[PDB]
Amino acid sequence: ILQHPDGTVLKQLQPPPRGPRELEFYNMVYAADCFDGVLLELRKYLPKYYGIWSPPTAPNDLYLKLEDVTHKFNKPCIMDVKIGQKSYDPFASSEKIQQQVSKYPLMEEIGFLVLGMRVYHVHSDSYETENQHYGRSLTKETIKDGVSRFFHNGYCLRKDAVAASIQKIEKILQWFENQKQLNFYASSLLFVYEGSVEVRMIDFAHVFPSNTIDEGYVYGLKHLISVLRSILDN
Ligand SMILES: Cc1cc(C)cc(-c2onc3ccc(C(=O)O)cc23)c1
Repeated sequence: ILQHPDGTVLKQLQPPPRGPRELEFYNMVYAADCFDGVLLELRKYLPKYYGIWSPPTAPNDLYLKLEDVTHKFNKPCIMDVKIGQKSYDPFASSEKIQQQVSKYPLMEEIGFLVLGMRVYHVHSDSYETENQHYGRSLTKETIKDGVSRFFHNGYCLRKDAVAASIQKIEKILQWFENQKQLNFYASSLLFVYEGSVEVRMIDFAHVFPSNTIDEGYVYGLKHLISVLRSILDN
């Protein structure tokens, strides 16, 4: 992810098949002549899409130009959460499945994994960051405190941002409860709040056509909402 002051990000396509699949996802959802009610509603929850982009002198080098969801914030607090029970897709080999489950074997039980967070601390005027090892170290005993950390600014728990996050996730959940045409593996929610609220879906290299409800995604969203709700009682 490269941030541009124009308020966009350039996301370099991942190696095939992942990068091309992400491109096709955006192209399908944002098809100008698309009138599919499901997909028009989905647009609300994605970064705005500005098309494929490559450097003037390098047509080989493919990027997606996307809305920078963090741009409108002064001190954005950012958390990336992978959603679902499975972070491998329906075409994964035994070996790849094992690779993916190995990365976080609690995915089936918890239904989400914190990929990272960056939290503005008011008292020190500084950011505290967690990397991928943080979320992969969380268990059923520790997930609630693990998520809470995102919303702690050094002096208070930001229950306002927690509640707003629940309200925004609930709309995404409603979208998922009302579509049976796409299943999403290894995709994420990006949470952003002002540390001095956004909740958007990102990372679409493993989105596949389906004829059923995305039950792993729904389980994950519901578990995540339940955790957030519990935090409101702290
Ligand atoms: C600073 C920062 C960190 C992090 C972790 C994410 C983003 C981010 O802001 N707008 C985005 C749109 C799409 C994607 C994406 O990955 O597709 C990422 C975005 C920005």
